[PDB]
Amino acid sequence: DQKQFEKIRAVFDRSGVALTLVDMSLPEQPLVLANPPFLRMTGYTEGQILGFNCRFLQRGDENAQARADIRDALKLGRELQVVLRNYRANDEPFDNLLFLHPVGGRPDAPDYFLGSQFELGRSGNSEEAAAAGHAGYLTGELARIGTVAARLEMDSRRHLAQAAAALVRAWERRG
Amino acid sequence: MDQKQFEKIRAVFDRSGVALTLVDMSLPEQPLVLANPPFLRMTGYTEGQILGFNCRFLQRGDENAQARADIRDALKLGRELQVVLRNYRANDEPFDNLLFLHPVGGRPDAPDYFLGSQFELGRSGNSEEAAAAGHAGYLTGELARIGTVAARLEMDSRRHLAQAAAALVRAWERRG
Ligand SMILES: Cc1cc2nc3c(=O)[nH]c(=O)nc-3n(C[C@H](O)[C@H](O)[C@H](O)COP(=O)(O)O)c2cc1C
Ligand SMILES: Cc1cc2nc3c(=O)[nH]c(=O)nc-3n(C[C@H](O)[C@H](O)[C@H](O)COP(=O)(O)O)c2cc1C
Repeated sequence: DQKQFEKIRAVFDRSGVALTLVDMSLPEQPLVLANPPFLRMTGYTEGQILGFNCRFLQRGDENAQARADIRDALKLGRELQVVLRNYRANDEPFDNLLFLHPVGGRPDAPDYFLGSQFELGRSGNSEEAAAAGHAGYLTGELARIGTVAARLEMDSRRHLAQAAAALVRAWERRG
Repeated sequence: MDQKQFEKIRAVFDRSGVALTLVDMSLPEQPLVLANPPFLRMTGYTEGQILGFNCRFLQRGDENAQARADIRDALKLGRELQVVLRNYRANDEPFDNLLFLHPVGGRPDAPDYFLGSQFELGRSGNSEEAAAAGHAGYLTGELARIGTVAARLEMDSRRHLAQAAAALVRAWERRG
């Protein structure tokens, strides 16, 4: 459609978490939407990145296993949450808890894919809390875009919160 | 304060996944004006029974004195609170209730309504801290559509709330 994509651009602007949309009917898998808390999180500008692949937040090859899961989830049209080593436009390193969620299309061939980025080590004291809170918030945005139904939202919010914290517990566990 | 917002407060309440209530602050009795199905399902009531009543009906009297004082303070000041209350369902079954209060409408120290969101504790067979924080983050996004919070402070209030909620279950866990 086209009414839907416009509602998506709306949610993206007024959103309090980082949000990226990429087109899946294009082989490079390009960004068609990056939102202000994302641009401000990475340092880039909506024009110097829109049309490319969010791979650019990576240097070299630091995320072999995580990139494998990503490529499989994109192929399958499945949600994924995964920690990546990223780098801002000023090449300062940060860990990115990435949330992936298929948008539009058919269940095995979505039109777009949504990514939500949760920077680690920003918070006051609890990284589990901050990540779950991110997850909980993101669940609400996803419901707005109309990817999730208005019933499956009380479990989905807690699943995502559990998964996000379970991942944070792993991230810290690497001593 | 104004309207157009009240049609979308209803819109939010009806489809939301968290327990949500709204209390009219222009009356000193402070009655429920909206209770959504997750709140109804959690407490064992139907909607037509509780509209018009003050939410203290979920209590057993003389129990949450410290909490109730903080709640009265929040309501008077017109600012937010998060507390834990001993509550009971319509069949007298006890549950613990992490309650999020948030001012809506009006002027700074005289809101038109207060919103409540109830998180039942101990029903998460995994991580209570993460479950409570997931709720807070989801509530924060919910409060952003009703117009109270929006833009930059919609991001900071979410991360604040997620932090506060976890700290509360951490305390809750401490005292047994
Ligand atoms: C919607 C979406 C958002 C993404 N966000 C990020 C990101 O923030 N950081 C990152 O390193 N990779 C991100 N990726 C992953 C890359 O775009 C890429 O698909 C991934 O690295 C696997 O690709 P590869 O074939 O280059 O190994 C995102 C992917 C999608 C589809
Ligand atoms: C919006 C809103 C929601 C509330 N939800 C609850 C609740 O779920 N459980 C509860 O015990 N009290 C709840 N309360 C608080 C009671 O209505 C009352 O304010 C509290 O018991 C403290 O006041 P009191 O000492 O006069 O009873 C809520 C209050 C407001 C404004």
